[PDB]
Amino acid sequence: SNMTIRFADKADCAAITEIYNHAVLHTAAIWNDRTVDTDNRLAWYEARQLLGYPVLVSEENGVVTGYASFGDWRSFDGFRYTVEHSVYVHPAHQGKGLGRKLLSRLIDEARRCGKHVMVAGIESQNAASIRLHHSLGFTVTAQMPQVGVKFGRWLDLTFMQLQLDEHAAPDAC
Amino acid sequence: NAMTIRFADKADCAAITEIYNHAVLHTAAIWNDRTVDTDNRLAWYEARQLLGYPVLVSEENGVVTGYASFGDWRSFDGFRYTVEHSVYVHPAHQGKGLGRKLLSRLIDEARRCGKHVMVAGIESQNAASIRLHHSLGFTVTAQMPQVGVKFGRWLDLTFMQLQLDEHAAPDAC
Ligand SMILES: CC(=O)SCCNC(=O)CCNC(=O)[C@H](O)C(C)(C)COP(=O)(O)OP(=O)(O)OC[C@H]1O[C@@H](n2cnc3c(N)ncnc32)[C@H](O)[C@@H]1OP(=O)(O)O
Ligand SMILES: CC(=O)SCCNC(=O)CCNC(=O)[C@H](O)C(C)(C)COP(=O)(O)OP(=O)(O)OC[C@H]1O[C@@H](n2cnc3c(N)ncnc32)[C@H](O)[C@@H]1OP(=O)(O)O
Ligand SMILES: [Cl-]
Ligand SMILES: [Cl-]
Ligand SMILES: [Cl-]
Ligand SMILES: [Cl-]
Repeated sequence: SNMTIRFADKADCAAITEIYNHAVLHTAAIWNDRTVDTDNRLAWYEARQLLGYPVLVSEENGVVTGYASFGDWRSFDGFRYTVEHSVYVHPAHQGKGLGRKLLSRLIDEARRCGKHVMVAGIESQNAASIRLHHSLGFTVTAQMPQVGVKFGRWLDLTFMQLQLDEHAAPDAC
Repeated sequence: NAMTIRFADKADCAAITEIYNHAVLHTAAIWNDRTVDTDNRLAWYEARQLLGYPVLVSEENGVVTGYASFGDWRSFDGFRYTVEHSVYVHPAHQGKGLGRKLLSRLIDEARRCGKHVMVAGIESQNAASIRLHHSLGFTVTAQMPQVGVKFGRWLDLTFMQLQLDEHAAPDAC
């Protein structure tokens, strides 16, 4: 059968690491300059599993073409219904609808996990990501000039968010 | 003469601790429910000092009446010119201009640390903190609904920021 969106396995972690490292080296999407090893992303993957948070891959005849996941925006208790997510498509497979397929599914999984808000931290010149999010119902709630640096230049940050329900705020426990 | 702003001493950490915990128990300024001990804030103070970051206190005839500090907004490399600060005035010493004196002084230290931007994470009902920041030239750059929860209600987040220089590009690696 053919492309699939599925939950990642531990064995996907090397493909994930390669995509992650490419984004570190070649995009303004990750505001760090540290490439990592397979075990780093394995530990990341496992921490997500422990919280029951999805790590998703897109695949075509058995090869990983992209990934998506979310985690807590911040570790403090008051943020426990807000997640910050990310989507990375292998550079050779970008512009083919995989980002929308991954994010669409991630939204479903966020609703399943009981989350209230998804937060996208997008570098302001990333028109593809801003459009991707717009098309899945996200709205711009921040525009923060010169709060990042990479490649020797200031970066601007756009926050976009999607509120997943209109429920009342939960109790303490 | 009766009142000063100064750098904090290790001996101020007990006073800082109780102001911090009061804010934990009774405000939406800290989106958590964990109170801390003196050693905890001691370590926090000492960690700020390793990075060359200020802890400041306001005092009146010897009594600590308020404190302010900043740290890295995020730990990733790309944020190394951006700090996130906080200011807390003792519950018995508010509305007397201490907030502004502390913040104004903290601004000077942020510049001395060569920072480009200060980010304030303010819960949107905190009119006092909003006014204070506006009075020192911060501008609102985010309005993010329902990203927190405390006290049975959704919390909304206002980001305000102040750009500290006009450098065209980062100037310190
Ligand atoms: C919160 C987020 O994680 S921010 C960081 C996102 N990741 C990155 O920036 C890393 C590098 N980029 C990528 O991996 C991908 O290109 C992504 C995730 C941004 C998008 O994934 P793709 O598979 O390329 O996106 P997809 O093909 O589904 O297209 C998404 C939208 O972008 C639009 N688009 C594509 N290129 C551009 C462009 N250059 N300018 C404007 N819009 C564009 C498409 O028309 C499409 O619009 P639609 O959804 O309204 O039809
Ligand atoms: C990024 C920030 O750290 S966000 C978190 C800030 N800290 C907290 O919220 C913790 C609890 N609150 C506090 O500690 C204090 O109320 C602070 C730090 C917000 C303000 O400290 P104060 O010493 O009261 O501030 P100060 O006397 O300088 O007054 C600041 C402004 O708020 C106004 N103000 C004071 N109290 C109130 C109030 N209850 N409601 C509305 N406005 C108020 C003052 O008029 C002044 O405004 P102006 O310049 O327009 O006249
Ligand atoms: Cl929008
Ligand atoms: Cl609903
Ligand atoms: Cl109390
Ligand atoms: Cl209360």
